[PDB]
Amino acid sequence: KKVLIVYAHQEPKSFNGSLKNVAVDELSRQGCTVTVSDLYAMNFEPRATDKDITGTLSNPEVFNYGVETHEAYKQRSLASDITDEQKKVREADLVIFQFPLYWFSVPAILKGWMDRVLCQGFAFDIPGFYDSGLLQGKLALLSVTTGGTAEMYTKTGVNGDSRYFLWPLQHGTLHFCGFKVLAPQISFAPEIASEEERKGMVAAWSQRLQTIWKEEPIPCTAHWHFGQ
Amino acid sequence: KKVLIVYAHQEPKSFNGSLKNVAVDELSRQGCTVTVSDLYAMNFEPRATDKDITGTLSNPEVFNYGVETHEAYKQRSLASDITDEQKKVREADLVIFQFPLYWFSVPAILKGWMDRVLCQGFAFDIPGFYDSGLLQGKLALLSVTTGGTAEMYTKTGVNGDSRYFLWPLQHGTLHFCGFKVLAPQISFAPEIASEEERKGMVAAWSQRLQTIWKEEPIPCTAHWHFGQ
Ligand SMILES: Cc1cc2nc3c(=O)[nH]c(=O)nc-3n(C[C@H](O)[C@H](O)[C@H](O)COP(=O)(O)O)c2cc1C
Ligand SMILES: Cc1cc2nc3c(=O)[nH]c(=O)nc-3n(C[C@H](O)[C@H](O)[C@H](O)COP(=O)(O)O)c2cc1C
Ligand SMILES: [Zn+2]
Ligand SMILES: [Zn+2]
Repeated sequence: KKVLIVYAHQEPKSFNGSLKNVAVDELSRQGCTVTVSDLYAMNFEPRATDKDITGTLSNPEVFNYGVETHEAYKQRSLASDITDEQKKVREADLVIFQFPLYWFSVPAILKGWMDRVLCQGFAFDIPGFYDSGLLQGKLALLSVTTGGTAEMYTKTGVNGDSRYFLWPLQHGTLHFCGFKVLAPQISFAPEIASEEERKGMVAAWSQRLQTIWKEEPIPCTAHWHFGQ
Repeated sequence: KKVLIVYAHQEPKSFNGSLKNVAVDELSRQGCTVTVSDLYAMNFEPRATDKDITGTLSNPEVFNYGVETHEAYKQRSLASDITDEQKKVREADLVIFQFPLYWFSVPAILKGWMDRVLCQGFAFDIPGFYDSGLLQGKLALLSVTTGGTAEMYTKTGVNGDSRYFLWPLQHGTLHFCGFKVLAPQISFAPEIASEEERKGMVAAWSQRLQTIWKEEPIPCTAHWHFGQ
């Protein structure tokens, strides 16, 4: 089995850093092939620009990012930073995203990875999405850490249920590209927690990873995210 | 009245470009004070890094972006690009976000604006969020364009209701910072539409802007976004 960890945290000594490291330790112990894309260390480009296509454009007068990257993918003219990520995804059986929640979503550096790496022709097609998605047969998992407590992330809590913010990521992005979505790993408020509680959350993730290949994906539907 | 348009599109000749320009035209005609932050033209930095603080870090051994930027805001040691955006937001009565929908969310360049500009001490505090957010008294409006049709963005459609993807932006971000949220302007599938239909969508936005100051904000709640 091959795993890609797309990691988005500035500090190796952080709780995010610890979750990424135990995932590497545990999956490596199992004999999996492991690759980590440490976005901040890579100074990963988040902006979707005309620099993402090398050589000449399909329409140089009117720049359309979607059209240009779709054509560049088919013509093998995408920037090397994008194709390097695409090769990692193409080979992966499982893609784990490790990140702190920023504004109920991914940090911009990781949003940039999604915007630029998951181009038409590679991840999805127009038309050719959801179960017609080009990353079918692959698994994806969001391992998120929050500032807010589990209680704040409930239906009647100030932030609403944690499943509400998962919709654009799990459904709009991952499911759209054909991934089977494994249940998210949500590590609530580690900064507020004790050293023992943090060790507990890190151990819970390592223990979950021991049987990750036996898991069934979630039914990635509106009912799962919002229903009763 | 003072308006800030935070604009995220690479192409001035685009439909997004047209929506931004008619907003400038109409608001300027009304006599409003108008400022546009054209993120791609500014090469706006989306990454949340240690480069966003120029002074002595509160903890140089373990970098915590949230803590460091909160302190840097209070000390006036944030990078000038952040400070420049904060001044525009501080003076604005209304903040319009003009952008194409990328993965059920904002393009990464605009996610970066939210991550870096809306720091603790400026946009919110603990306590001092949601109805007590520091941007209370201000209005915010999302003017979004999509690839998907209105029909795809319905409860029984493949993408689910359009309100579902608005939650992290409207509630998790804007309402969290104390903004009152005006109803979104969603311009569905302009690329698929005819030249006449595109003119119609641009005119509908210009027409709506004529009476924008008379609008009441939406009740930015879980019920509004998801029903029941
Ligand atoms: C720019 C920014 C935005 C944040 N937005 C949220 C948010 O929407 N919800 C939340 O619960 N925490 C939010 N947080 C807090 C982080 O999620 C939290 O600090 C992190 O998950 C802790 O993990 P770490 O100790 O490894 O950094 C935000 C933090 C920053 C810096
Ligand atoms: C990286 C990327 C991601 C996109 N994700 C979505 C999406 O989640 N939903 C959608 O309906 N359209 C999506 N689109 C299509 C754009 O929203 C659409 O092309 C744009 O709104 C059209 O406006 P414009 O002609 O001014 O660029 C995406 C486009 C790109 C380039
Ligand atoms: Zn789904
Ligand atoms: Zn709200």
